[PDB]
Amino acid sequence: VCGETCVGGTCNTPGCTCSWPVCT
Repeated sequence: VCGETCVGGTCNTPGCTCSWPVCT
């Protein structure tokens, strides 16, 4: 939904958690 990846264990989108390669 955030269209972001957290492959580095990090998400820029605040209202988004992280599975691994995608910020939920």
